[PDB]
Amino acid sequence: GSLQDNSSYPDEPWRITEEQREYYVNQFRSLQPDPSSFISGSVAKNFFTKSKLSIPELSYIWELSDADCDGALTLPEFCAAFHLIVARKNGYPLPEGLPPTLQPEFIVTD
Ligand SMILES: [Ca+2]
Repeated sequence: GSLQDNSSYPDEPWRITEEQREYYVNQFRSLQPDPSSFISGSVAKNFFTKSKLSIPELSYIWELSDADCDGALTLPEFCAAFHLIVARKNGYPLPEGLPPTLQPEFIVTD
């Protein structure tokens, strides 16, 4: 009788309407003086550490953020970067992140 589920609202395309993009730019802006422009790579990876709680696990968070070894990410690029950081403080399981995806650490399945 407890734990119900009369609500339907999946998530993927990050669909929205100035409801999340506003808070997404207010952060990337705290460091980026320009309205949009692009933030550096070592600069964003410096504060990005604020969710995984201890254990520096930003190695996979950034590996997915950057996509051209440019060590930089325009504002549009940061829009997805933070989307991955919230997944930790949100409690969302890890769907993907690396090319592989089966048992790179559990060979013996028995
Ligand atoms: Ca990039």
